[PDB]
Amino acid sequence: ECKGFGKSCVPGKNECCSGYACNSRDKWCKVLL
Repeated sequence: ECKGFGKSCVPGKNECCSGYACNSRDKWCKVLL
């Protein structure tokens, strides 16, 4: 139940799936590397 990639999410509590993190440019799931 998390965000994979290119999915609107909330940065701060890390709601994205393991490996992906929320960014502040598109406010969605984005891979770290």
